[PDB]
Amino acid sequence: CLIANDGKADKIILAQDLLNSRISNIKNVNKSYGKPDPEPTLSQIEETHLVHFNAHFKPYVPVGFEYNKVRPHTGTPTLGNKLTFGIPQYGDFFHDMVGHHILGACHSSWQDAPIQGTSQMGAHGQLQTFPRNGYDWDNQTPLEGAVYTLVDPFGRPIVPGTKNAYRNLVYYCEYPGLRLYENVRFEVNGNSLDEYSSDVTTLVRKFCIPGDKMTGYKHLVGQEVSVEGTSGPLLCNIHDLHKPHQSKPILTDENDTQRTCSHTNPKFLSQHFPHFPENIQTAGKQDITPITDATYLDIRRNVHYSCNGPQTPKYYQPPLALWIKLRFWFNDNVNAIPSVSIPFGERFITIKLASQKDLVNEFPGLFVRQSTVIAGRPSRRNIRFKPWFIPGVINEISLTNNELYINNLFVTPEIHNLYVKRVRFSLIRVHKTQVTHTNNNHHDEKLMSALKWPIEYMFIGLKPTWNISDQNPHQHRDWHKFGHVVNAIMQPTHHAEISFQDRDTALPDACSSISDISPVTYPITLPIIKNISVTAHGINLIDKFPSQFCSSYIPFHYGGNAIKTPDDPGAMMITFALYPREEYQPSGHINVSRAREFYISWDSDYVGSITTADLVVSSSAINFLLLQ
Amino acid sequence: MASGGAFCLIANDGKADKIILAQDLLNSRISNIKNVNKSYGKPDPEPTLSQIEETHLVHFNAHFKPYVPVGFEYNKVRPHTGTPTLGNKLTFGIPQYGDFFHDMVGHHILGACHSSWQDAPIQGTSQMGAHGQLQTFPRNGYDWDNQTPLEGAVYTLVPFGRPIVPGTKNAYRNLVYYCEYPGLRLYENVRFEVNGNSLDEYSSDVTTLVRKFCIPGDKMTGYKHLVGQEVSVEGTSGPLLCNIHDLHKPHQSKPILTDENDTQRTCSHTNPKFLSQHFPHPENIQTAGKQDITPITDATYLDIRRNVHYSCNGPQTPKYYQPPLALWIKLRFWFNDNVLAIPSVSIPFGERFITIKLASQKDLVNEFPGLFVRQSTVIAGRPSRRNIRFKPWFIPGVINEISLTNNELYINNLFVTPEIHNLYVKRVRFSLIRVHKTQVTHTNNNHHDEKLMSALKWPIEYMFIGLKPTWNISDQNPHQHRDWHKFGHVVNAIMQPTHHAEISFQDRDTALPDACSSISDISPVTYPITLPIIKNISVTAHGINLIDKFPSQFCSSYIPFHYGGNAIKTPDDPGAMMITFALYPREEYQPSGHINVSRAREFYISWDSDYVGSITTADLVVSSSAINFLLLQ
Amino acid sequence: CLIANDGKADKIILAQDLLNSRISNIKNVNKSYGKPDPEPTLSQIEETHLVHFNAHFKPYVPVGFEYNKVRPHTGTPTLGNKLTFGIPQYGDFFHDMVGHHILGACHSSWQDAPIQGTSQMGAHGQLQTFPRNGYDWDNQTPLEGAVYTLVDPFGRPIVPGTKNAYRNLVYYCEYPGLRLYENVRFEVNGNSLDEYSSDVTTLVRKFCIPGDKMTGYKHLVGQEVSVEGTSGPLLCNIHDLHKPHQSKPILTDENDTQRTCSHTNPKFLSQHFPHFPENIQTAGKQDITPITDATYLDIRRNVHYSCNGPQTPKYYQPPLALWIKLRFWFNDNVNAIPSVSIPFGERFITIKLASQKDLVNEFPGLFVRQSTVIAGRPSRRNIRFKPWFIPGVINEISLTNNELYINNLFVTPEIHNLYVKRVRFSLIRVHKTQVTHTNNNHHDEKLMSALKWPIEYMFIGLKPTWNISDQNPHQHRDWHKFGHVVNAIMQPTHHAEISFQDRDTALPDACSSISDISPVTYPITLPIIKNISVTAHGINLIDKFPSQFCSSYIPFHYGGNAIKTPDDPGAMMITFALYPREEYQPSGHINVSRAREFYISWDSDYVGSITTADLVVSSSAINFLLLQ
Repeated sequence: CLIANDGKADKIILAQDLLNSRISNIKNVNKSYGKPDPEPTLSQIEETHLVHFNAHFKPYVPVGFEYNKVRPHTGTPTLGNKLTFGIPQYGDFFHDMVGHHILGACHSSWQDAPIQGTSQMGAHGQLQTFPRNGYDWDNQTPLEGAVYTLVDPFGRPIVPGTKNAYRNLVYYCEYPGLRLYENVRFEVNGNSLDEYSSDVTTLVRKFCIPGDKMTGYKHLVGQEVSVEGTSGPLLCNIHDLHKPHQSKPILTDENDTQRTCSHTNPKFLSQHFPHFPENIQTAGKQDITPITDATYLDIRRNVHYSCNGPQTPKYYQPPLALWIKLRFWFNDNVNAIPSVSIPFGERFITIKLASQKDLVNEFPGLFVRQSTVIAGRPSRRNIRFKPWFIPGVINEISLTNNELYINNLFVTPEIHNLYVKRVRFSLIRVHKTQVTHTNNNHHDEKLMSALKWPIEYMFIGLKPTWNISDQNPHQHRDWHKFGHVVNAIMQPTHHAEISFQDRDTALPDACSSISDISPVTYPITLPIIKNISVTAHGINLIDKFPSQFCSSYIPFHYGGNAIKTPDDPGAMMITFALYPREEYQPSGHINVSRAREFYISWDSDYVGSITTADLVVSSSAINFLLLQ
Repeated sequence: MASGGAFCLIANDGKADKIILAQDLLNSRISNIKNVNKSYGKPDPEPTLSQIEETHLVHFNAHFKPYVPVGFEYNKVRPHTGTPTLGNKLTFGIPQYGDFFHDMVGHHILGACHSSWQDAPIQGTSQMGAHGQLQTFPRNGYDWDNQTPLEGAVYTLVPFGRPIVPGTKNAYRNLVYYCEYPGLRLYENVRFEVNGNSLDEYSSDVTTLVRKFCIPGDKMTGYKHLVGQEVSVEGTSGPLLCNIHDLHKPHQSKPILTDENDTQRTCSHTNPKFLSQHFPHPENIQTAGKQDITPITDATYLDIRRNVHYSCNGPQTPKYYQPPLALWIKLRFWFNDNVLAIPSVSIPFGERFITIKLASQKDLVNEFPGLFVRQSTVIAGRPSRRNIRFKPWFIPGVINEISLTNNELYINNLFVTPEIHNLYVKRVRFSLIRVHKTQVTHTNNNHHDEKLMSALKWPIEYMFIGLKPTWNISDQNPHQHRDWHKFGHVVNAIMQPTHHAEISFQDRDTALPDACSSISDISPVTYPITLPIIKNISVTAHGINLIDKFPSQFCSSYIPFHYGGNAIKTPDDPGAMMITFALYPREEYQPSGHINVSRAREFYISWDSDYVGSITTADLVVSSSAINFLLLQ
Repeated sequence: CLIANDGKADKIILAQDLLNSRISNIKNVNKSYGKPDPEPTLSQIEETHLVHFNAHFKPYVPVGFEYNKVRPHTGTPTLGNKLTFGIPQYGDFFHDMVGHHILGACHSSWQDAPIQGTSQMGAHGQLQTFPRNGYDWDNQTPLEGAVYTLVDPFGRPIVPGTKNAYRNLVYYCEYPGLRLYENVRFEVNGNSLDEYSSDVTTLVRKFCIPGDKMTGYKHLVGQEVSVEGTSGPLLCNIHDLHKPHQSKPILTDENDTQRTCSHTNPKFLSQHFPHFPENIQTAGKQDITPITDATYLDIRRNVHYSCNGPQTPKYYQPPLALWIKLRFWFNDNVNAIPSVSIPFGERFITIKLASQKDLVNEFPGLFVRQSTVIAGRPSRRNIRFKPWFIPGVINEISLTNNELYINNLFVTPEIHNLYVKRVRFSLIRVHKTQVTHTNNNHHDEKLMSALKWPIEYMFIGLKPTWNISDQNPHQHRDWHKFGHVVNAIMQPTHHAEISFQDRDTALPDACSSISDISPVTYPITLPIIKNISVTAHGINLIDKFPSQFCSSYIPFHYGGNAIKTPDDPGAMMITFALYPREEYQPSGHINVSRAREFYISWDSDYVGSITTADLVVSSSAINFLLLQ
């Protein structure tokens, strides 16, 4: 084949001359001096080259393992720190450790009804009321004419007038997995080593986990999943564009399916199967170039995505299985924690869980009626619902099962004596965090501390405290976001304009009808920070860059594949290295022990006094320790 | 003019940077090397990057390697004139054209399908029978289901639009559609063998339990188009206006609601931000060449939105005719892997065969409802006047058994120069390869049962579990050729997006119009839901419990997540499982741990459940990945 | 654990005997040498093994950097080549370089109204007007009866009859990021080195970037992102299939919600929570052992996707930020472009920006009302809209601000002095390209030129010039496609079927209503080429293969995990190296300088003289370059 194509161009890259010279010389040497067995193996010839159809052997070192199990340590449920696990020396080494919890089923206490035509308000910072049987708009402003008739949430179970019962739907919070573990701390002999919070694990969910292993993390921490959908076949006309003044006499309305000069219609003959939208008998072959006919009424199918899980409001939430993973330096690449130079005892884990108040919301189950106003003859019907969410009390369900599977690594009894008496160092990566508060809506500043080890990574964000304020209706739905989230409700209306009058062919201002079901929300997130600057002792280490440079490009290019991009453009990222966790060998670091001073400045358009903002910052401080 | 520049953060070290930098060692070495190469008469007193790379890893310097010349050319091997679709329709030979082998691809063309002309149910009462169940539209408006006193209804039969049919006197055709993912269903058995020595072999279960655990989240559409599966295209919508609704603060503004007018005076959220980022100036009135700063508390007013609609097309939609598909198939071996494989320098002429046992027709193609038995157009008095509810009505019977047309076996090679082709023609060498195992088994004992594993003799370093209920494979089920590759009890969740047309021509009596209404429908809509079956896994060998009992979601979603090495996706359907006795699960070529089943001839798999029984059993499939090597000659 | 299961088959792969022999020999050596460490360390054992619970170190050389900034070179606005940047001598090396451009907001030219039911035609390749106030269909045919009014797109703000004003919506082009830079060029001291065009940037977006960073790319190059949506809860009637005739209810309208067969109820009643579809009391347990039925009214929540961004049609587009990356051999893996031995200055870029007439379209701003006919009582009303407009969006928005963020690589002044007097060659990659025109609808061929350097890469795509044709109404929205696209319109109507007659229970042919809002499109692509053939001087390199081979298998299997697959089946790809741009080492190449002749043939079904086609070809050549 084309393998004899070389010369002055690819000579240096190929080295065919030196290769053949080496082969001939080694063949002569082996035939004359050595054993009478020419044509050596792929070891001597592969000394000044690189062959492809070959491999490199390496006697594998022995190792085994078995997934262990550890129970809690007599921990009260969710109220306090519901766990303090141990490290029982079952195996020999340590590795990843996963938590396990089963949240109890939640219910809803029986609620009352709006006894009279006007009941007192109060369920949030605001509330609603349905006044005087539709005669008024909202407690005043007498409208033209309207009426009220109470409905119920899950469909149309019409509730009797102002005296009945109605429960309240209960739904969990989005991403409830990494909300329970509000704080973690792993200490040996009392010396705390690493830790994080509910913010660091939120600043890693967007970055570390690649898009390949997505459904795993989406089903492991009790997050709702988007199940596929389908439908039946629905006919749709197909319309192409040919040319101007070529086949455009006029657009057809009810007849004359002709006057269409094609665009090489054999191209649209075997691709869309245009001869089979009709019930009449069709041959088992093609139908070529009919009179002004290229493609007619292809078959199209629609898709209706849906979901089902904890985020769907139901009268009874079944007990989910919210797995939680511990991300440390031991729960990383095994290329860790020998667990043999540590004596028996003084090895604990502290997990300060959260409360039940910020995990179980409610949903309105009343749906105060809509003012079916008849504005004279035109616009006869009209329905616009408004929730009537007088509160309930949820329940006191708590977790019952708690486990921590801690796999180990076994070692043969021969290797088990050389590393137990000696001491060995190793470079590990840990977490640091120092969150603060901010103000000064103008071009403010701040300062960073609690960072003393050499740093080769970073993270910046800006979480408004308004998102964590318990009085917000979307506190337990959009808390992990990183921006001022606004809702844009819509209305998938169902227009029905029918006129029974056989005469009066003018506009139908006599008989019309509108309707609706429920509002539809969309989480719209916006960025907050507009500029970023990192200075240290006068010299500006990183010039003023916009948001979309530290939020989109730096995560895009750096890290290769092991770093995705945040779906929200608010999360920042700063890197002082070339291999941000994609590799193990260090790729530089801006030291902090020698540079005490440090700064982070930024402009804003949302900080101030009414809507404050508490930024968060993490890091991966390279630091090496000694075992014994 | 040889001073320092901006003096960036590079002269910053200390107590924790010495070990990582070793600037003292670097300076000592570079100075000694400079003195050495200047003491021996060199015109370049500075050493290149060769002398400093002894114990340092520099980034701005590559490393060359003379690339040994190789090439390839996609050959083409027609079949062995085997039988059509019914029997094993292929046993491909091997031409000694090149010198090596690599990944191989199948190819197949499926003929066109049609429908057999039927007759309309001329009489208002017909005999049933098209599946395990059937129905009839009775008496043209007298009965609900073949007998019931019903007040009012009309049953006029009427697929692809509104094809109205004269009263019970016409014909019709049956819509035809293929099965989802036919590429993993056609090839039912593959067995590579030389000189009659069968080496590799698997079944139609490895082709399913690798599709979810080999391809990453990037080649999704690539595979979907390779195996001729339906694809999802994007769409747009007409520009429509949508309202906006922001929450400002508590008690900062107490405007409850106004029906028609007076929408203003609401607590603000630092307006300048919400104005610029939204540009609230949807209006026809004059819009100047700049942005307007908050006319009246205009934080967010009338944001613009556009919807998105998905759509589909291909072999997975019911049509009266199907163009010839092209179902490319791969051959998952150890040769269709990293480029070594199949030296083919000591293999004689011939004596290299493949075998591909195809499937039949009755397990791929089905029919589809075309009649759409008339809806119960009931008139329930004044309230809920109109009401529509369609229903299918089959009339099966068709063959159209067009089989696999021209089908090749595109296969590459690795040509070598005639010089190298003599140094490895006489030598013999081994290489650790991977060969798949499979031992299916039927099961019973609904309670916490167990089993015994067999058909496993090689040292094993990988594992698969699964549980596919036989109801999915039972051809008498009306949902077999749509959700057959699932690994859990599938259930359909029909719904109906009705039309609420509540018109009231009554000019007075503004109260509840309980006299006129309208309900409608179009067609059914399904939702395949997957629910796992296995609740625990406990693999044991020689009595000692090697792996304790673990929930399904630990062996389904987590164990491919923490492991895998960015090369193992996670299954959508949680029914699949996975166990690993190594550290590099197929991501690396070097083995990373394996337990031996040759010396330990005992092996057990125990699992509790609540779905097995007698009315619907379940057959579990188990794959593997052996680690065994071969020799040349 | 079970790790002592040795034998005779795993000898070659474990070498436990040789491991024990080596460790015993080194132990006896250490004991006879008189050392206080009788056990050997991890140093002498790794000669013929590979430990897994251990890592390797590498003393790293220090290196810093800082993202600099360069301004334009007083070039023209978007009309001409709006930039020719330079290089500042602030750093010591080169690396990835991102541009930055913003586009000022636009406006709309106020137009008049169609004063009468007949006016002048001509507003695009095709045009039309609203006819005869409803008497006719195109002012040339009697019709039953209708009436024509006007409406604005954003809703239905009924326009006064044939007397008002209106604007025209302004919407940007799809993927404006890879459309500005029509031609790039990099040259040092006049000598040109590499270049590309918009075709190469559109043939590298579908292949190079993995599927993970798609979210980042969509925000980088300014494309609307499909933000997730939610909806309200609604019940669905679940209905499973048990067995053939095991229990045979035919059908029922409203009753008989039982009597189906069993499917091991404890399993099918514990995963759907049958205790929360009803208002009646729900105990603190399940509802096990009910009358035989699989499930009872599961809860479902739909998901509505929604899009927003510069691609949506509005009246005023805020200033976007079209970030653009530059793909070279310098903006790639730095494991480049020293520019230390290069003199100061004398190195520029060139960016021939595109035009403004092909980046902004218009949208119809006055929809002619539909044929509101009255065809008797049944199917009386009917609405189907049609567009109507008048261009004039020639407004002069242009790119005001421009920068070029170039990072560097600072070196310690100790390494900076060893290679400042030396020259080094290194294998690099460029982007050759040669576009051409074609004809001969039948099984034609062509010739390839401007390719002489050794090639280890390829791309082929047949793009019909009907798309980029100026008069195409969909040109600046669907231009990045590689196939003849056809629009498949639909109509999600809303029906109304009411019988006003309280008696006469016959079919509701007394009142029937139709409606519509706006058409909906779904761009579908189709491949043109059916076979490929690459020959050179008689021999055949690649046999005739279907389009689905060089487009969906070769990129699939090759490239590893760094090459996505094209969603559009039009683009193809040929490889001549075993590693298609996955690694850095060369892995195959056919020199095309020794063999000057070259041919690329292909069948077709769309070429001709009505809609011609032009094939695009890129590559990645290899040719090392020297500094001094």
